[PDB]
Amino acid sequence: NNLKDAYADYFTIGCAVNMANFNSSQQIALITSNFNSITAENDMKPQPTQPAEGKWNWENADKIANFARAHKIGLRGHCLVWHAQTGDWMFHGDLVSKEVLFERMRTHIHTIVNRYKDVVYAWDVVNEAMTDDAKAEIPYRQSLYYKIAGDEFIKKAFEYAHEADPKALLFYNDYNETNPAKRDRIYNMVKSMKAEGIPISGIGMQGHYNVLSPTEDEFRKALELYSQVVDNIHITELDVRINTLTPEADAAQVAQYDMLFRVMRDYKHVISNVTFWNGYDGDSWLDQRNYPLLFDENLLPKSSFSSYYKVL
Repeated sequence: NNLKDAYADYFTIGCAVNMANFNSSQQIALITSNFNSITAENDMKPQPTQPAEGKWNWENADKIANFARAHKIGLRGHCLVWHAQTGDWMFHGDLVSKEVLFERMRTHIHTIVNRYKDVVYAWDVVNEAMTDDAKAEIPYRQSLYYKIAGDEFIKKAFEYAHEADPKALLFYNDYNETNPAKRDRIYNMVKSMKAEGIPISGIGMQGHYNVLSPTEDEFRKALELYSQVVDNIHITELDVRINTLTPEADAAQVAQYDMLFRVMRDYKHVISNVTFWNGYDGDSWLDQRNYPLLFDENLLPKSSFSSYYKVL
């Protein structure tokens, strides 16, 4: 009886998976025991699935989706539109017009959402569109997407995704979600886009936190703020690194996870999903120096697993 059962009344619990996860038996036993949602770590992003116009690459995404269908695990669809891990061919060599970008965008969104809408219950439609912080000047990350189409590519992405599966939750997804300047900008854009009618179902807080990172004041400020503009929130790539093996680090980590999950339970009426960004300390994208997750290098539960699991 893992995380998913302890949190049944509160929200789903997910992890991001890759081909090595969906490989070995002990790892699969860890994820089936503990998670009722899954996100594809890499194999559903734009460059991996459409490395060239019309050259779709479905193999790894199919295996993950088949895992989610067969094993009755919900699947978060990670990443329709992103300045990163996207083919440079999407934009250009000379820069394409708005119209051409939008035709490229609509074709990519509608092709992949229709392949997976049977399992996918939520999508990160737009990823990381706002700038890191510095009312006046532009709030938007100055990617090629923004350069070509301004604000408008964010609007289009949600409308194409909603067009391709109207029953899916569509998330705006971002990191540094607790930083106040960036927090305020994520709030405004989502408020203004929902006001123009664009179908932004919910906000994705990435949760790439650390052992002192977000103070629970900041965490709570972000959650309440975001809560007044969307009916759904997902904590979408949660890890808390111990940096910036010892018994002291473990205590600091146990303490952050206790607070982090304390506030999240307090906002269980907005939070539908809490997903961690890899599987175990040994396959964390940060590499083993940061020890970010609740399972250790040998898949064993950490001190923070038991602290988050035993509440009330």
